[PDB]
Amino acid sequence: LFPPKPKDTLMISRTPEVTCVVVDDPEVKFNWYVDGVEVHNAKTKPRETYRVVSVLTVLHQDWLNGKEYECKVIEKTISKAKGQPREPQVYTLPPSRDELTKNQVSLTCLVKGFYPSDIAVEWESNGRPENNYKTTPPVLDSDGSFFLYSKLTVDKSRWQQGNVFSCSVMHEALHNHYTQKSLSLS
Amino acid sequence: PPCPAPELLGGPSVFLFPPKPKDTLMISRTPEVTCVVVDVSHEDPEVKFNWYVDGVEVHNAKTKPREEQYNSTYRVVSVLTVLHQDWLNGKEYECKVSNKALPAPIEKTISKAKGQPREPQVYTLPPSRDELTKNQVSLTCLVKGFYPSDIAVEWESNGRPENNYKTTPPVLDSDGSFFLYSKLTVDKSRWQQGNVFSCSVMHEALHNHYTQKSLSLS
Ligand SMILES: *[C@@H]1O[C@H](CO[C@@H]2O[C@@H](C)[C@@H](O)[C@@H](O)[C@@H]2O)[C@@H](O[C@@H]2O[C@H](CO)[C@@H](O[C@@H]3O[C@H](CO[C@H]4O[C@H](CO)[C@@H](O)[C@H](O)[C@@H]4O[C@@H]4O[C@H](CO)[C@@H](O)[C@H](O)[C@H]4NC(C)=O)[C@@H](O)[C@H](O[C@H]4O[C@H](CO)[C@@H](O)[C@H](O)[C@@H]4O[C@@H]4O[C@H](CO)[C@@H](O)[C@H](O)[C@H]4NC(C)=O)[C@@H]3O)[C@H](O)[C@H]2NC(C)=O)[C@H](O)[C@H]1NC(C)=O
Ligand SMILES: [K+]
Repeated sequence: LFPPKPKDTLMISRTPEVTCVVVDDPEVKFNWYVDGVEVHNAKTKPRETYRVVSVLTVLHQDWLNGKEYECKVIEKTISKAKGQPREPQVYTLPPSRDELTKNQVSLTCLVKGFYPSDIAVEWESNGRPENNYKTTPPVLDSDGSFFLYSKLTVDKSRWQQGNVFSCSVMHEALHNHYTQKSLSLS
Repeated sequence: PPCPAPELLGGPSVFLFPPKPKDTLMISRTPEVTCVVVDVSHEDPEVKFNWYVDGVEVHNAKTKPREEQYNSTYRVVSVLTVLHQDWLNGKEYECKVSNKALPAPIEKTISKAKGQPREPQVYTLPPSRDELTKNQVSLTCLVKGFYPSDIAVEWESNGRPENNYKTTPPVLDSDGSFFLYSKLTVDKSRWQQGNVFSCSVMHEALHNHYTQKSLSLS
């Protein structure tokens, strides 16, 4: 079993789903038990050795409250990490002086000290999303928490102006499951 | 009432491993291609290694002693020392293992990433204006636009290495290259005292396979 994408579980915009994957007789049996009670609102994807995948749509309040989901083929149970939540520290980093010589600069967002690793980072400017950005996977730090970096690449002309860029971070331990930190030239 | 011997119904598995990226780029270390054979049946423990470098057989390998694991099985490792020039040019290395418990000999091959190299751009980033409140500040090193992913990152201060750092794995960027970050955590007192820290990056596409960028308080 595989957990849903952290944004699907922390944002009401996308529908989260728990995915059961079987790799390596094409008849298979999937029995989904949500918190003990058997549910029959799951759909199994077509097969394609062959691999059969079963998907059960979960509710945002259901997953975020840590209710357990069981896939019965083999019996596997998955849920949110039971560790004590830690609030992410969000800091923005301007491009280096040595990078200003190039035509595009890299705006850096450090998101440190959060738990669990389930998180989602996005970049936005003037209310519109940004296209050219990538974010590292969460990295286990020394104190048992997690950190990551998010790199937004914009044209230097936008940075050379007074344009304002903001780092959007979404974590379970955040107020309203959402926070922002801005970054601009001055 | 002791249970009987383990079943071990199957065959020995083999896993080939490339040399460490640091050893392949620094003249102070010896790079090795490692051929590990696991699940060696105790009834038939003899293993035979045939090393092939791009087709031509090599006979300059060393085999480490057997190691019996907690699951009562053996582990036979054979190591082949490689030349820095040969690995960096993309030479293929083939390990051929032969055992009585294997129906046909298992063969694995490892080599350097074949793409057109890209030179990394290294930038150091000082702690954020908000982070100076804490007793420890984060020193950030951005390494972007390099291919292949095999790379080595370290930190250093006053000619001595800095150990308390963490580096993210390589992340595929939009242009087919890679980027990553390395976070060095130091006491705000050391950062305020004007000490100079350095991010050292080791990549095959760099000049002399090495570069440094320093960082100090303004
Ligand atoms: C009996 O037990 C032993 C060992 O267990 C020991 O005792 C128990 C009690 C525990 O305490 C264990 O911790 C302890 O080790 C069993 O032997 C194990 O067998 C499994 C597989 O059955 C092996 O897993 C493989 O792991 C490799 C990478 O492993 C690294 O990390 C290990 C620690 O996590 C470390 O011990 C390894 O040595 C190795 O670390 C490397 O070490 C070398 C030193 O020689 C060093 O040079 C390297 O730098 C270093 N590297 C790193 C990163 O640390 C993993 O890569 C394998 O996965 C491949 O294969 C899978 C298919 O089985 C697949 O699912 C994976 O995705 C991956 O797929 C491959 O990907 C490559 C990528 O290019 C691709 O080319 C391939 O085509 C693709 N497919 C294949 C088939 O390769 C794999 O998971 C353990 O390493 C091994 N432990 C050993 C040898 O110590 C034994 O099986 C048990 N037997 C029984 C009967 O129970
Ligand atoms: K040499």
